[PDB]
Amino acid sequence: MKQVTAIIKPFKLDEVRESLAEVGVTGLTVTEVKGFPKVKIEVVVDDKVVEQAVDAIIKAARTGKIGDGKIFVQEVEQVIRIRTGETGPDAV
Amino acid sequence: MKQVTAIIKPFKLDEVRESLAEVGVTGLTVTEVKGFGYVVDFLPKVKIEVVVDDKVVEQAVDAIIKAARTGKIGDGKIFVQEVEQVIRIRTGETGPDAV
Amino acid sequence: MKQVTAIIKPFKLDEVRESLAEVGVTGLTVTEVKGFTELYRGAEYVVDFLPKVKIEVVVDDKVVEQAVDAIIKAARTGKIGDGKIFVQEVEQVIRIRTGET
Repeated sequence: MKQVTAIIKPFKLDEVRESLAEVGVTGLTVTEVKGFPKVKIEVVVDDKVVEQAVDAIIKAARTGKIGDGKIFVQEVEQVIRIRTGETGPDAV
Repeated sequence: MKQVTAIIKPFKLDEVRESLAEVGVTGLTVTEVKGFGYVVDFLPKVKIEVVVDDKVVEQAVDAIIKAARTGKIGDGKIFVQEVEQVIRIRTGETGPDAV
Repeated sequence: MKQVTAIIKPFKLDEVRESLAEVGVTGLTVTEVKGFTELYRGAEYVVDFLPKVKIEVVVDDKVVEQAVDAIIKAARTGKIGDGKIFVQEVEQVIRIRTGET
């Protein structure tokens, strides 16, 4: 499982979340950050969908002008859902 | 060393903190974040983050579960990632001396 | 590629950022965070938060030790609560505008 992070311009949040949702990725976390105003988006997905999710972020946030932001990919060792205690892939 | 992250409901913060502290885990970092749910959409959440030695992970995870679980949708999730190095600014202690 | 993260006292941010520029690191991401009366969604709560700032930078492996060194020297006051730095691997970095990776 992977954690996909994206730092994007605030006005793209709505489009980003819509394109993610169209490939089935929900469960986003959003934080307001300052880039030296941006929005950070974090989503922990199954390895089987990282390519689709990265591409849907690039599809929606790419305006084309300077400052569209970056995306970062990192491994996640384990994911636990609190309510049930399900672990790994079925915790997504 | 492992970073333990959890995204929990806001008002479960105090309990989680106290339950961690019972298992010896302090040094929490707290960030206010949004999650997505008339059905409300934009929701308050709180992200907690702590870096622990490898052997403490299981009981750190155990303690967060005990304190936050209600058995309803919205209780949140925990993730655990690897950290390559930890440095304590004040002294320069690295690794397990730094946790 | 490494993600360097530091959690520092809030009045040290300009100084840290100046130190980092001297070793060539400039694109910082800054988050306001808390450690252990305040208002929350309109109601007063008695709490014992301390405000901190998280700084995050993603750099080339070769640059880490000089980034780390630059933060330590600028952020230290010598007091308790100075904070901590940690390093993580980043599997892939994509620039949105272009597709550079």
